[PDB]
Amino acid sequence: QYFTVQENYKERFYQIPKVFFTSENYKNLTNDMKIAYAILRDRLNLSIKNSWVDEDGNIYFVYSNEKLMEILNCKKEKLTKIKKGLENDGLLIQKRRGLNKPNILYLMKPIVTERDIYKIEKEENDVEPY
Amino acid sequence: QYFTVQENYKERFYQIPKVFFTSENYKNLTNDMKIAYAILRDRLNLSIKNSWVDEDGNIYFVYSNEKLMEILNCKKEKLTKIKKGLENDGLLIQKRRGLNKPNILYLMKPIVTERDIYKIEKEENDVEPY
Amino acid sequence: QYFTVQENYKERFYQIPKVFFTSENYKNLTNDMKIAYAILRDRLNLSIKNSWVDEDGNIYFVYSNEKLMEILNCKKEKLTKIKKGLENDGLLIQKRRGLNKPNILYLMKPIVTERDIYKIEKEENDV
Amino acid sequence: QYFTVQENYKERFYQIPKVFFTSENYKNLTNDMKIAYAILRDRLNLSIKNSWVDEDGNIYFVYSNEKLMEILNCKKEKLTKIKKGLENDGLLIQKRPNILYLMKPIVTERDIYKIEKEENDVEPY
DNA sequence: CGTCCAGAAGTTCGAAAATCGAACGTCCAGAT
DNA sequence: ATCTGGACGTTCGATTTTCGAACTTCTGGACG
Repeated sequence: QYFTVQENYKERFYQIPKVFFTSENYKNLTNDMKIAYAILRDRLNLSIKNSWVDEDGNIYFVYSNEKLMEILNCKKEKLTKIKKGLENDGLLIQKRRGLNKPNILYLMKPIVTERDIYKIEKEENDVEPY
Repeated sequence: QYFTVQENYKERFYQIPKVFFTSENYKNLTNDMKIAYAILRDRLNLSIKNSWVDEDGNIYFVYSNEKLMEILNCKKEKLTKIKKGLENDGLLIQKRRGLNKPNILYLMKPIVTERDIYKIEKEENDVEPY
Repeated sequence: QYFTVQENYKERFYQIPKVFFTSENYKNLTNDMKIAYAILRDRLNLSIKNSWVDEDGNIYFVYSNEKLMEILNCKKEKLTKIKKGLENDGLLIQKRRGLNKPNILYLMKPIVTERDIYKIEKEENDV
Repeated sequence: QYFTVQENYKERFYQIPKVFFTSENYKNLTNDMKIAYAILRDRLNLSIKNSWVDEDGNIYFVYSNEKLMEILNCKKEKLTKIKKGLENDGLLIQKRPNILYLMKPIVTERDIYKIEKEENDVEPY
């Protein structure tokens, strides 16, 4: 049948790494942060559009905390709790710059352990016989 | 340039439609509902390996609130709130299997509107000015 | 490890529906025809930007025989051979526009039968 | 608006990486090789199932020319040629039962530029 | 017209935790 | 090294809402 745009945007999502649900490492990470990490993972594209790619070829965020409270839509302490909880797992790294130069942010890929794969094995092969 | 199996399961996500954060008809959903929708909306594949398909070829769930209390990782009261929220916003519809049988559930696709394909687009094309 | 702009574009490909290799219908399709559909498909998310959206949601192309031979990287003799291949399977429809206006192109989603489904499900399991 | 099995199995495809059409390193590949590559890529999900995973985490292939011929749906000759074209472009290797390793494509600084300038390729009004 | 019963929904209240304001602590250049 | 600007973050209770456990209410439809 036809390719409808009405349906096109039904097929656009916010990726959330399954491993955020199997590794005790990412356990301590709440849902408000999980969603956040997804919205950032989405902006990953947008930044390439702004040519935010260092010499070694890495996609970063020159976003001011103001913008983030609009991207992730929340308050001051909220944003913080997220970045701290995130930064305490290897999901996000940041380096200050002082003055008026907005903070540099580097989102990262999570780590998969062989224990994780076994777990996600069930979250997909959990057929009938329990 | 190998295909690391670590990379593979690191590329597995719980897709959450972006129109969820745009349409006011979906603003109701909580960050624990949106994610719940995802987990189940991904379980559709399991539903097929089980033959949970009817005549019109529609794919449904036959999960007891017990299983649902695991898949979403919560308790009745929470699981209830989740279900009633999804259902209230016409995102999931169950058929009240009486007797002693569990509950048959029909997950849904979202309804993307005009101000949705617009609001979502404005972000994907947020190329900083040059 | 960071997100590398290299890996991102390394993971941008063209999609060819698995049904093309299972449905006895789509057995007439040539490899060039399959790939053709694959690329044209990707030009969809791009045809949204050109606002070539139908008032029903349908998405069409306004690509001249030149921009096509350009996209599909081929001659004018090979192009039509493809169009009339993806035409005889309902994968691609055509409607004119007159003299000098490049005819419209609506791309059709493939068709699947119960015989297709089984074939696919089998092809995703082995000993 | 339900979730139908038609739509579900209608949206499962093979993946042929764009860089194959842009980069010069890979320009030397007949379409019969591109698609063949795509199928092998889609074979990975099974490789894991077969437990064909290497200690370093790499996914390999333990197929015979006999079996491979069935997968790609090609003859003895077409195989060696498709397997030689993919091998010379660093997208496949072997350890001459017959063992094979699939490789990801190499992207160059201009590749990004070309791909980027093609998927963002719109036209002014 | 009831006799069945397990799984689903919907109550009551203490315990747990997210939200927020607003002041305090901190960091980073670069000019002193 | 030492001020210092503006932007990042932090510690802290009190107001507000969420969450949990065991109990209770309710929902089917063939069969006596």
